[PDB]
Amino acid sequence: STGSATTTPIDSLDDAYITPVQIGTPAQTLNLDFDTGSSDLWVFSSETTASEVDGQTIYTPSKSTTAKLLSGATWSISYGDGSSSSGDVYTDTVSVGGLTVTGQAVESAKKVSSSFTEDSTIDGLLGLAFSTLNTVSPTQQKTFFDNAKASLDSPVFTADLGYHAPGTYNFGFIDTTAYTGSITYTAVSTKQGFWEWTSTGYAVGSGTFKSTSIDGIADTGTTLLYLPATVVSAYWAQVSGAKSSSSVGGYVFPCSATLPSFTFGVGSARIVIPGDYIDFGPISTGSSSCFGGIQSSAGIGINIFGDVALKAAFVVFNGATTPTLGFASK
Repeated sequence: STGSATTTPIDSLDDAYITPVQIGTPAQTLNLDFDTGSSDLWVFSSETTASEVDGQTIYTPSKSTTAKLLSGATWSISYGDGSSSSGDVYTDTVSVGGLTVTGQAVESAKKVSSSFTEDSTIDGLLGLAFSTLNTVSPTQQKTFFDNAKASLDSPVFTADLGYHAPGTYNFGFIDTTAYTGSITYTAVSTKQGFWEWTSTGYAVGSGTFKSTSIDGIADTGTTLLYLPATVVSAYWAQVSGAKSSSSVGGYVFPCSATLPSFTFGVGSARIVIPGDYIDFGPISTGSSSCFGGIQSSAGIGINIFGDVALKAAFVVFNGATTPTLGFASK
């Protein structure tokens, strides 16, 4: 089997991407944030504290003939941006782009933090990191990908995120029309539960490539590119007037700037992030200070190849017995 679903930016900045997902019988379609940095499939629901729902579409298990309470199971998750959610668990039929999993754990939110409430466009998350990170207790649950894997034509999914445009998540096949040149594969460590890999270096604009190992995660659920302070300083030093602002919470730059590109290494291959991808616009409405899309990972404890990086590539998440990551230009 295979699946193919379009993913769409939630706003004009590509802050996140939503993908329609069918849950239950008859289908209830919710727009979920596919997150390769976490491993819970959770949804706004008929159980979510009413004051914490503001425009989201909810899953109502009582209206699904295939829903079953997973008795005694609870979940609770905290994300890198400090947001969180928690609740109980149903199993139900879940389909993505024509690919169906029966018995998928669907984590129903009883509580969500303010950032989730405030984002009316995101009805929940669909985790695509390794199932060892799943938070369901006392019986840990598998991700949608883990459950689908045996049925897939090939044990893979691909992320093809757009810049200010829709893109695609595919399951079970590699669309050879969706990228240019060849795919370069690189080793993954699953020790922390992430799609963790080592970039071979970077360049700023038309500058020379610096060969240096940068361990980080491929995380579709993080907006920006978070890299070591040395790398990030070297980038912003090439933008007149750019500075790190503690009051704003990172590097800012004059909105009048033309940003240089940023290149990262994948083995001997190179992925180029155009300068425009690094512009996250005014820090507040009407400001002439703009927020940068490359930020320091110092004090996160991990480097994160978030959407800024990933949307510059066609990315293969290879879930074979020895997992690997593939990157191609597009």
